[PDB]
Amino acid sequence: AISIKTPEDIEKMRVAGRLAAEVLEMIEPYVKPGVSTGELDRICNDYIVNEQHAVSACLGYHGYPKSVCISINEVVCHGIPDDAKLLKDGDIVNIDVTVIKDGFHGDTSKMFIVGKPTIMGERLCRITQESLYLALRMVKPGINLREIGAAIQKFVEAEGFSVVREYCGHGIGRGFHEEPQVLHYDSRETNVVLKPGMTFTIEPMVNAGKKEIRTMKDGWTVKTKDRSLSAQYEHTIVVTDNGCEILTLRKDDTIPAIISH
Ligand SMILES: C[C@H](NC(=O)Cc1cc(F)cc(F)c1)C(=O)N[C@H]1CC=C[C@H](c2ccccc2)N(C)C1=O
Ligand SMILES: [Mn+2]
Repeated sequence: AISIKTPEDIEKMRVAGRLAAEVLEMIEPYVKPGVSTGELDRICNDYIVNEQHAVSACLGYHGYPKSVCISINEVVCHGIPDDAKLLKDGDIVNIDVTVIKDGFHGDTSKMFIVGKPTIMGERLCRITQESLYLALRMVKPGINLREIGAAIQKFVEAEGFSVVREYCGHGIGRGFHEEPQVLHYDSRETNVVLKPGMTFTIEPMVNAGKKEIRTMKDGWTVKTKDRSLSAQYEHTIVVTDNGCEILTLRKDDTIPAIISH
């Protein structure tokens, strides 16, 4: 039940994906000690609406109250911007951005470290990005999606870290979240053979301590159960005849947009 995208659809996703990447490029010099997450969010929302002529897919999405997700330290995902929440030296911060343009979605996220890195922070974020690039390099027609989760998990566990189970990447298009579910670990539950024209995200969430998570009073916010740090990165891709094209590359990404086999 995955439907593929036409060349006209894929080009609309290049546009939306580039816009999402550019938000993350735009926000970087604002991410420093003492800025609030609430300020960061309004800066991004203004940019999307009034500079990019587009709209945040997050804003109002099934109740989600802000325009981007901002998760710090032990928060794994869905962290909600708050004018009371000030960044501090050593914090690790994810910002996930999803833009809709001309009816198509582009979703991406990265980590930013505030001030001077802690040793554990620097290593966690690096391992997490490397786990994603390892997965991107596997994508091509005829492989099973299950291989990708298995590879991510093996790599991450060899570094003495854990892979979050309950949240995952996803198909993406005219909708924010479509088939398939993209697990970051090995599971019987995955059985999907990639074909050209499929679009989806990969977005591993890696914990420093154990894998288990808990859900907060606000509903949305997910933290680590052992209160260790957690990190994530994401890109949106399209499967090509011989590999993949990454649709959300930033200038600070260290991999080409096309991967060929
Ligand atoms: C971590 C990722 N993050 C995002 O997609 C970014 C995001 C930003 C935002 F502002 C509002 C959002 F709901 C989601 C994710 O939520 N993935 C989803 C994929 C599909 C379905 C569900 C699901 C669960 C709870 C809420 C929504 C979907 N599961 C289990 C997931 O793991
Ligand atoms: Mn996503």
